[PDB]
Amino acid sequence: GPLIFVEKTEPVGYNEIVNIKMGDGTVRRGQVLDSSADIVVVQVFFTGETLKLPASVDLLGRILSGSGEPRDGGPRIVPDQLLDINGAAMNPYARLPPKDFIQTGISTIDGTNTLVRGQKLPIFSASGLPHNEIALQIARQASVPGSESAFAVVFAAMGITNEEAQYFMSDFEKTGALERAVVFLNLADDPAVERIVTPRMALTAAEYLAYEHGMHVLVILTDITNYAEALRQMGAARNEVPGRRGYPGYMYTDLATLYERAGIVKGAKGSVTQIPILSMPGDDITHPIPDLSGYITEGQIVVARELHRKGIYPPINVLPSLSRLMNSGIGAGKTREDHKAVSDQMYAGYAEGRDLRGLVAIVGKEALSERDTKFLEFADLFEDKFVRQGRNENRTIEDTLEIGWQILTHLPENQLGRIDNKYIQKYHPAH
Amino acid sequence: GPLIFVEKTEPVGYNEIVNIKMGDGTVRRGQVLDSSADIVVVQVFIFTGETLKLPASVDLLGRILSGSGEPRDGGPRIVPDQLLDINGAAMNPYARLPPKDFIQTGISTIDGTNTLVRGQKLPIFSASGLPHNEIALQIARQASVPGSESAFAVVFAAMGITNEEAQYFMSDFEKTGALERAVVFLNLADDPAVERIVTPRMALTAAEYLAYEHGMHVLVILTDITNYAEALRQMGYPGYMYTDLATLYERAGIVKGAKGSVTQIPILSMPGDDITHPIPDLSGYITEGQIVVARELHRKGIYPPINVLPSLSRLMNSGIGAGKTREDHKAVSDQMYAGYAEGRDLRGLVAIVGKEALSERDTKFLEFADLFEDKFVRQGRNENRTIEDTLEIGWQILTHLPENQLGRIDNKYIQKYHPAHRKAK
Repeated sequence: GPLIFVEKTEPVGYNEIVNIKMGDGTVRRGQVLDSSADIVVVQVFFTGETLKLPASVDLLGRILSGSGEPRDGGPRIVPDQLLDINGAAMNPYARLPPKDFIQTGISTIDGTNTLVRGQKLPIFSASGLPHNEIALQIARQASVPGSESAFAVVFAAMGITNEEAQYFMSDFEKTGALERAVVFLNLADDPAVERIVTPRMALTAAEYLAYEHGMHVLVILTDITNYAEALRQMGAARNEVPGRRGYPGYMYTDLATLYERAGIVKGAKGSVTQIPILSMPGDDITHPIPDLSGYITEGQIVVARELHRKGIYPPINVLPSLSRLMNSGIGAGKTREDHKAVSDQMYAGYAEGRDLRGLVAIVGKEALSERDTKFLEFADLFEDKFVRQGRNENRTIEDTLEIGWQILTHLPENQLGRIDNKYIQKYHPAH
Repeated sequence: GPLIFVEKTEPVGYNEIVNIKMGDGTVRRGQVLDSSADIVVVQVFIFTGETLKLPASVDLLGRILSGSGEPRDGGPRIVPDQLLDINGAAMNPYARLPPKDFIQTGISTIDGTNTLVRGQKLPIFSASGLPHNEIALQIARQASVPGSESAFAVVFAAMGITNEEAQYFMSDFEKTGALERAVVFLNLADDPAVERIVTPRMALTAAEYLAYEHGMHVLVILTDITNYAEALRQMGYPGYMYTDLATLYERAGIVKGAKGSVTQIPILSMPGDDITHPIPDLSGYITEGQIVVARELHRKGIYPPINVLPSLSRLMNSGIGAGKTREDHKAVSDQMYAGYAEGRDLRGLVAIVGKEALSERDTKFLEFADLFEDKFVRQGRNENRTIEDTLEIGWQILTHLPENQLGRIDNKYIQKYHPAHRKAK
């Protein structure tokens, strides 16, 4: 059945039968699938012990490898608890829906596609686009305004270059973001099995901090596509083809062992939220991977080459973007009462303005009506002032709504069909 | 600068500065970018040219034409009621009205959970080696507007296809009678690239004519926008592409008078090899949701392999309920969605703790996900399900869940429609 991860203490052969002492004290029998120098991947039905996260609140402030070993020149973590990493430890999750606001500081998320505590909200991108910049910005900026619970970030990078690792380390250290974060960095040339354990070490640390320490924890995982590229060559998957005889059953459910691990935790003081990065694979023909669409259930944030080529950062197109749980994190007592109306109106005006870019190409700028011209112009204002923000610019939701209201003044007040008159009088810059 | 298509009536040269006559007697100025023997491509910013025109008639219905509108079915050239500028500028048929009311595709994973509405643009988002063209043809055969006083038509446009694909599409339309209510435009890979980029314009112009001048609900199916983008590239992708795409996606909606409409289903298929075919940003087309074709379901032998969880229709609520589908539609959709999401997360949990470690309640949701895939998602290639059929399959599989776990369904609908409570009439 399940895949588990084991401390290596001697060479093992493929399909070798082993006995494993679990974190809970019980014993399983299983078969070896693959190994690195220090880790064995075992499929459960030599005696070893499971690979463990050294769990402590002092994980915060540390930069570690995919297997949890120091990368920051500091001493190894002193454990409060030693936890199995596959998801079986703690049974932390409540049967409660995600809710309440996480302020990322980025208007195209907070404003129009709000991230909620306990949600999984992927960044959907492609090669050459600045998804890692967005991920690092959220790591530096995120908070839970008004919460009685402490906030932490777990940032996990998979298959990255030495240059990228050095950059991420420097960024966490210089900004002071490191103080509230645990960072796991897996390099391209680190063992494939270490890459596979990376998101499990990260999620286990997040669950520990959320459940045992009552924290709201935000987990940023980049790039799930790179995780999958290592998966698809590990163990029983090696040179097997998806949808064909010989392809192992566990390959169909592996991604779900990652995306199941999010939500409000028992007690409802804490939560685990995921922002996985999914880069569109450009090599489906030569490197088939597990379907990534399972990770996309609660919405997505879409990174658009059009906006990148216009020189806009962050190049997020709000129109194909969605948060499914947005309504659970906004409004009076969370953000502000006018949030939903303003988001609705900006979305509608921007979609109209973008269609009108097509109409301009069809009939010519001077053939466009006065009213249409205002919506055309609104789409430019939306991109130039609302979408566009600095790499270092952390906007409160109040800042975001204020920019929204300012650009909305470009539209005729009588064209604001999605904003009730109560909000126009209370919030419109002209009133 | 944007592209405008001009009838070749006099010889032109590259970079030649020209005027183009618009439908109202005005002219726009541009520069010749490229040309085939019969079609000039002008970038808008002396020869005065005429716009390229569609020969428009109700007799378009039942015909198979090339990307340029020439016959491909051995029949006579179209005898026009009128000659319509295909660039979209001589006639603005669209009303300032939101899309509304139901289009039945006969496919449960569309009608049930992510309903298509009249005037919407709802892309099929897919990838190399997936059966998006099977899904496209099945919608072309099955689609309808139940109860509408307006007649229904289909416009099917294919771009950069093989001879083998072309013969298959033609044969399918002819054999099923699907052709009789359709205008079919087929552009082959080897046809001039200029005809490939004219193809969706010819298609959208025919749809606007039928919708507006004949009071019809028209469904336009376009396959594959990635091949369209490749033709722009052959003429990364050109910077003007994003605006150019907008000239296609702007052309949808309810028409003036509200007795007709143009609905689009474009196929957006991600390339299988970005070295030779880079991944285009076609996200401009995705503003009202998408239907996601997924590898997991395909690998498992399920057709149509549509994953409802990442799929969306943003306008679904405008096409469902009493007098459109049935009063319980939103409730059943919400519940199936929630139940399937939970069952799929529980497949993850099984792969963490083992199947026998799952609770009895969790096991019911796990089983529900299998029932959803096997009974609801899976349907025959030629199986045309009414919305009632789709909802009743929904109710049947929902009985597998504990009744007190149906949190998204109003008690009034449980009492009226749940198989354990419903009374025989």
